[PDB]
Amino acid sequence: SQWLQRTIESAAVIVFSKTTCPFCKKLKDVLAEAKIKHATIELDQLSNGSVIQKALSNFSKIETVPQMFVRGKFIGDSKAVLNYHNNNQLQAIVNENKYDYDLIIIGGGSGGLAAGKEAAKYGAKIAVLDYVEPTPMGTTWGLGGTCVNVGCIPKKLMHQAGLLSHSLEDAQHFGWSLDKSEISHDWSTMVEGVQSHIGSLNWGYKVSLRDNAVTYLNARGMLLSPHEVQITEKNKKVSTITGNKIILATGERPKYPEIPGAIEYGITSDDLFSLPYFPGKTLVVGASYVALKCAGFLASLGGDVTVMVRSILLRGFDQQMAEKVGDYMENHGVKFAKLCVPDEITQLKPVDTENNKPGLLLVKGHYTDGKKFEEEFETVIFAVGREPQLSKLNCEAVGVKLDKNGRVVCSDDEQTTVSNIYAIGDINAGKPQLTPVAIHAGRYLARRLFAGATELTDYSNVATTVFTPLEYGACGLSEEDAIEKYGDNDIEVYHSHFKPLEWTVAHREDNVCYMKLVCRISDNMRVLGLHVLGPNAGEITQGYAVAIKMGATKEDFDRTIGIHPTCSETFTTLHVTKRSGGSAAV
Amino acid sequence: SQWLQRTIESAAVIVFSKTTCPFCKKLKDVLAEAKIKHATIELDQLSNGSVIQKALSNFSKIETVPQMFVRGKFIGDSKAVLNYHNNNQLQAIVNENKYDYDLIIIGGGSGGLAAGKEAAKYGAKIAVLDYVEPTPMGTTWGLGGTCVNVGCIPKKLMHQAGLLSHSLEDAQHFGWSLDKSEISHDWSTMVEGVQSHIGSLNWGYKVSLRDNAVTYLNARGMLLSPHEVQITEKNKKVSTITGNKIILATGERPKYPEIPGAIEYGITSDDLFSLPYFPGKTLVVGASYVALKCAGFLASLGGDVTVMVRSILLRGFDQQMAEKVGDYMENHGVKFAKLCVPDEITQLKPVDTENNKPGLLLVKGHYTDGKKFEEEFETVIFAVGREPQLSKLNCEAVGVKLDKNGRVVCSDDEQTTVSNIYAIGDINAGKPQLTPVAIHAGRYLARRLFAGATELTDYSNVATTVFTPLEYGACGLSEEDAIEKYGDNDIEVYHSHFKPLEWTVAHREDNVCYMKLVCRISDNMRVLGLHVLGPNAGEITQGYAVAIKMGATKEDFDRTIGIHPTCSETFTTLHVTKRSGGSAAV
Ligand SMILES: Cc1cc2nc3c(=O)[nH]c(=O)nc-3n(CC(O)[C@H](O)[C@H](O)COP(=O)(O)OP(=O)(O)OC[C@H]3O[C@@H](n4cnc5c(N)ncnc54)[C@H](O)[C@@H]3O)c2cc1C
Ligand SMILES: Cc1cc2nc3c(=O)[nH]c(=O)nc-3n(CC(O)[C@H](O)[C@H](O)COP(=O)(O)OP(=O)(O)OC[C@H]3O[C@@H](n4cnc5c(N)ncnc54)[C@H](O)[C@@H]3O)c2cc1C
Repeated sequence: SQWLQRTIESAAVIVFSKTTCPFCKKLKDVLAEAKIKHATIELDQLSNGSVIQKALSNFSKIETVPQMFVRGKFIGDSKAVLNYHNNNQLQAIVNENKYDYDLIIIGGGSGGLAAGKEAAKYGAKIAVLDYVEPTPMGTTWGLGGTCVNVGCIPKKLMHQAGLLSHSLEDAQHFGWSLDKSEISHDWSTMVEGVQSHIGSLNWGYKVSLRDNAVTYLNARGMLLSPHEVQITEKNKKVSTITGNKIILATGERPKYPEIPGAIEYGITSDDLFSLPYFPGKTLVVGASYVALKCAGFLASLGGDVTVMVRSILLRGFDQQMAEKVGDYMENHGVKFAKLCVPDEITQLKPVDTENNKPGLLLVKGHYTDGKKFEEEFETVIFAVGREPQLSKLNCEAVGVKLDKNGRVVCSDDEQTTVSNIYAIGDINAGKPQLTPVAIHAGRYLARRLFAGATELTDYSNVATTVFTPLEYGACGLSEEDAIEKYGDNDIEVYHSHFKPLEWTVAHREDNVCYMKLVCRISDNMRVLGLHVLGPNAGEITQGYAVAIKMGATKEDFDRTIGIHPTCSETFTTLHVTKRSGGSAAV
Repeated sequence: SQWLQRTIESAAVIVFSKTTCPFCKKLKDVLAEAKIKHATIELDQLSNGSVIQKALSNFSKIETVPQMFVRGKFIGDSKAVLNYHNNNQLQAIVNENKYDYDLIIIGGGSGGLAAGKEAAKYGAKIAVLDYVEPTPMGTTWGLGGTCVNVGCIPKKLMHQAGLLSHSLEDAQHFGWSLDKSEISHDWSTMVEGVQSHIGSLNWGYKVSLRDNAVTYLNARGMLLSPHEVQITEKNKKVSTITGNKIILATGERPKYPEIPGAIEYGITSDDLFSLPYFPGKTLVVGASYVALKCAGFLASLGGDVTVMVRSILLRGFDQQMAEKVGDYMENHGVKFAKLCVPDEITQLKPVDTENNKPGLLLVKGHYTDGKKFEEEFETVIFAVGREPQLSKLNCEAVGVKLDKNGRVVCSDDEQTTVSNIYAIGDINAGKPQLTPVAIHAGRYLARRLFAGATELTDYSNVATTVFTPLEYGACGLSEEDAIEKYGDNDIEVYHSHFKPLEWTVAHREDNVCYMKLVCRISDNMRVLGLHVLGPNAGEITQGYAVAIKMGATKEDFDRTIGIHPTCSETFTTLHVTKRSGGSAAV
């Protein structure tokens, strides 16, 4: 409509087609033959194809299909394009570009490359810029950004190492003759295994870009203008490349509290996953999910672990669930300094760089009542949040609006305040900071830009899992958010404790695993929020995310039959409401 | 309509009410105080509530709420009931009953007690009869039927014991200093733990009934007439109880091949889960899920196991998945005798009871080409199916029709050929033979009988899981059933192999785990069947079964954001179709 204008202007190569057109087939065939990638709109498959079809004439003077366009320019019908092909002019035609690239992606984590690959599918010439600025202590890593190198992957693996600890304890109860008390964990062995897989993922990412004819540049990018990006390469060589669309996907880096010794002596999660030695007696500063995930596996690997909590656990998360996650960790080796903040870190012993041992630090802090905190630790980890650094990008002078937190202010289609610039992933203000969200948005946007797609990313009801020793899966609203949003008398919570069959013989807790469904009474008992604390919580939660996406109700869960025996089946037979005051025990 | 008539006719105690009527609140409160349980139809919550309220006068001669009925008789309004209460006549009135019981349930396994507990909710006086006839070697057990004693619970527990073997192997790779090769397993220790848990379940089942004021008699039941049941108690005392409604829920028992040596020398799953000694070198006859589940954990516990397969694995399941399941087992030590059946079993050595060891058995059989089979085993397990035993219930004389397999024939509301007699669980012909189905169907039936419910059980797309060493979860159609039902050109199959992140560091198989969605093109790529082979298949599959119940399409799956990192998230990004010929490999 006007959709057509935008579509024709921004597509690199696009064919307007109908599935019942043998000339369309022929055209598509020669493009496949010539190995030319392009978008394709099948007008017969759109409810308004006829309107679009007629409207094509304003760009090409014709109303028939197929019609092929390259960067806003009409190239021809079937016969016209076959001529170019037979005459060896087509490659030049499809490669004619006023910019160096159709698309320049700044940042090589989860979002950018997902967007790059997707865009390259439709013939967009694409560059991905990635540069990893080292941690204060000099830690650096390869392509794939946060998740691949210092996030989801190493976390989950170390988490599993942690879980295997519990299985070692449990095996005796299942008839296995194993004394856990003569078994030790070797941190180095674990770290090598982890770093091995990461390195494979680094290369995987490189190869993947290469396989999609996406250009990878290991360089720091900076915006000079809406279409000009300055790059600084390893050799300190500086140059300029131009692009039509620009995607900002630079992610964030961990914050350090502004206290003496923090930068010099502490580490963050950025360093943890490649640490040469077991952290030893550890203080984790922070109470986000990263803080607790790390505290948890370190404890499970037999570390002496303290978690310093400024206010509450898992801000943003259902607070009942947060408390249970915390209570589980406290009962399984993790100590909490509640309502406490650090004031300084001092060094008592340096790292033992020739025996592979940590040093020793003195941490001074205070509780909210003014009482002093003072304790020794071999390692201090800061998990007090993450921040973007788009200052170095020259965003604002190029006209990109940032919010008070330094994040990019975007419309619902990822568009910044500069029309050809977009942002995805962690730097996109207000969006859930998860990897599959970055990837999903990245792919959807690329389709809107280069294939004429109109589907927006839906950021609502994005399921999550916190991989604490007892995992916490969640999809949708927290109880207190649903009550805030809809009022108490419109909210029903169905809940139940449960005990995994596996825990029974292993003599583990009754009534620690717990799940609930928060529901809107007025909306046919609509499922607003799903929450489960238990093993494999992520595998449990995922399937339900689809049902919730589809607008699942309590009746939809009830009418579904359980798989037995599983933890998950408990969601299909919940009946005790909180309002009833009935016991949720097993 | 006539719904109102049926409801009043079969309800034990029922109150017609409105949420906004304080006299209704008042009445319900005195009933509660009196500990009188009843059904409640809140009329202002039924779209035809105004109709029903008028319709009630045909019974009570009044059109106001509350109205209370006992066993078909109008008892009074709020004032009349409170009058009986203050005259100390209320208990006597609600207990008046022409039969000993409102409901008699013959069989105390999965369905029976679920139905029993549910009916007691609404004031139905209920007996649950359970009796366990011992195996041929004299194995007996307590309450809770097959699942609790010789089914799902012991099976899964031992599966877990088996899985721990891989966990021990894996832990070495995650840094734990343990040599799996020097760790032994003790059958008895395991069996002690399992039986201890099974015992606490028997007890739980007994207490549960008691707490619900359901009478439990450990007796064998027999129909004498549509309302009379003969019970035979432990002391061989014989008597007759009467009931208004009867539910048959008597389950099935394992079958034996009609060959010499079978009964005398072999065992079945009824015996396995409490065997005094480890099976040893073992033949498993049969190829159903029970055969393979058992064979699998026996192998994982270091057993020498052979499975004898008459024709195929998992008849009734998707044969591609079946083959992958089998291949996995063969690769991890299960031997298969394919296209083979046994002809006789001979004893070579008797069971050694003073040493607590299995004996030795010669098995002779034959393959489909005639070639002979002759091998020695210490234990032969038959898993060749289950059969009902409704011979002893006297169905024929009373008029309850059975099919050719001796299972009860029932309409879609579980009713038998005798109007007041119903059948649930494994004996209900043509229903999914699974524990949660029995339970669900039981609970729904009790509501239709005693709480005026109208909801029938939907037996379609019931999800299952086979707890083989590598698990297989499924929901909906197999590919072959889908193709046969809809035509090849209307069926699209998306699939992908995957590697659990946990398997990376553990150095487990590339490209063995596998998932697929079987979809119908004509119907908006409707998901007809989901299949997944990998760890925790049951936890993964469960959530999707709600989405499938809701009519999920492929686009519903696609637009759901994955939880990362998990196995399940692979479902939200399937793109490779079988039709495309593209590789499903990671
Ligand atoms: C410890 C931890 C655990 C986590 N666990 C999970 C989890 O289990 N599940 C989950 O869904 N999410 C998890 N996350 C969140 C997560 O992984 C991020 O959401 C994801 O990495 C964001 O992807 P991104 O592409 O937006 O940014 P990033 O992955 O951070 O990548 C951006 C890249 O751009 C680079 N860059 C920055 N500036 C420039 C520049 N000027 N020029 C060129 N390149 C630049 C950066 O170095 C970086 O490599 C975790 C995060 C952390 C810190
Ligand atoms: C080895 C094995 C593993 C299994 N694993 C699973 C699984 O992982 N998941 C799953 O969903 N299903 C599983 N099943 C299926 C399963 O357990 C049954 O589907 C379930 O028990 C059916 O419930 P039921 O109440 O109909 O029958 P039952 O549980 O067998 O109960 C019937 C009870 O009534 C008793 N009875 C019989 N006659 C009389 C009489 N005249 N008087 C009084 N009492 C009587 C019986 O002794 C029995 O106790 C498994 C089955 C087996 C054999």
